[PDB]
Formats: sequence, structure tokens, C-alpha cells
Amino acid sequence: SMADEATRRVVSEIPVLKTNAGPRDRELWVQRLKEEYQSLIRYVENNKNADNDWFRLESNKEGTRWFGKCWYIHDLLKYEFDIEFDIPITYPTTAPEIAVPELDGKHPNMYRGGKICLTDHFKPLWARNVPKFGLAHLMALGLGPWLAVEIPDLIQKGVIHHKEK
Repeated sequence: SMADEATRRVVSEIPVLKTNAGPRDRELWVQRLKEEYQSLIRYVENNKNADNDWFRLESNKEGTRWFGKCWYIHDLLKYEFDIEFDIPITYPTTAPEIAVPELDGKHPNMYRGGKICLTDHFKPLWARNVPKFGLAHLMALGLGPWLAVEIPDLIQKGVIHHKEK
């Protein structure tokens, strides 16, 4: 299928995850977090080699709340957006909801709180890969393509302005 190949192309070279554990699952959750950090750092390293170093993420000590920044280049200007998400108790079966709080407020493909709205193909894709996909895959298959539609649209519509210096 086209969908299978497109997924393979994007998540090529991102380490797969193993453990089906969420925030309440003690030693198994600690192990899941090692897999999450190992996948994220390899994805970042790959992105640097691709000249597409487009995000940073940090977590709290328990790994249940994540926050950082993403960058998007449009007509050679770089745009920065703060991002954040909580880990659902039923992670990794359930995907986290990424918020871009500065874009909160009646914009296409978003919910209240600035939660990004992904297309319907993302949720079944995630479901059929549990528990192999993690936060690196959420960024690569979720937020990444979202930005490539929504940021150009919001710049064209004069919603987003670049800050001089």
C-alpha cells in the first residue's frame, strides 16, 4: 500500500519501542521512558544530518508531562512555537494530544487549548502499530505534517507574523 510505504519512509531510522506501559506502571514505565528517550535522541540526530532540526522536548522527572519548542521555515524565515502534552494513563495504546498554546482560538484543524487536530488516518495508524510507536513517531507522523499544512496557511491568512530580530 501507498500508506505502508509512506509510513516506512518517514519512520525509517527511528528506533522502535517495545514496552506496553504507561505512567502508573512503575519499573515497566521506567523502561518505556528509556525507549522513549533513545528513540527521540536518534530522531533528533537524524534531523540534524537532514538539515531539519525542528524540535526540542523535555519532560518532568516522572516523564508524564512534556514541553519544548518546534521551528518551521517558510520563505527562509524561521518561526518558533512552544509545544506541550500530557501522557495519557492508557499510553502507549492512546496517543498524546499535542498543544501549541500560542495558536489557541478558532483556527482550522485545532481544538480549544490549541490542541492540534490530526486527520482520521493518524489514529488507526497509531492503533495498528501499538506499542512500537512512541513520542518520536508522534512528532514525525503527527505534528510534523500538521505544521507543513497549517503554518503556511496561517502566515498567508496574516494570523502568524515573524518577529524582526
